[PDB]
Amino acid sequence: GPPGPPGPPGPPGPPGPPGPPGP
Amino acid sequence: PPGPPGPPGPPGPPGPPGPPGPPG
Amino acid sequence: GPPGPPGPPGPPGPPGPPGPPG
Repeated sequence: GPPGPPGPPGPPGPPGPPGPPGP
Repeated sequence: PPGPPGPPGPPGPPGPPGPPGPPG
Repeated sequence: GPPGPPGPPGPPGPPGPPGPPG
């Protein structure tokens, strides 16, 4: 038997870093 | 007959920085 | 048959939170 299909995409990455201080 | 599907892939990367905060 | 390979990476996560007040 041949290999199965690839699994599905993994989960989304975490939130990004906080933005910078305001003006 | 094909084997079973592979596992889920790795997590994606972190998102981009948030926006600047408000002026002081 | 053997198992398939791992899937691709997930999408990037969302933008982080706003920075602090200036």
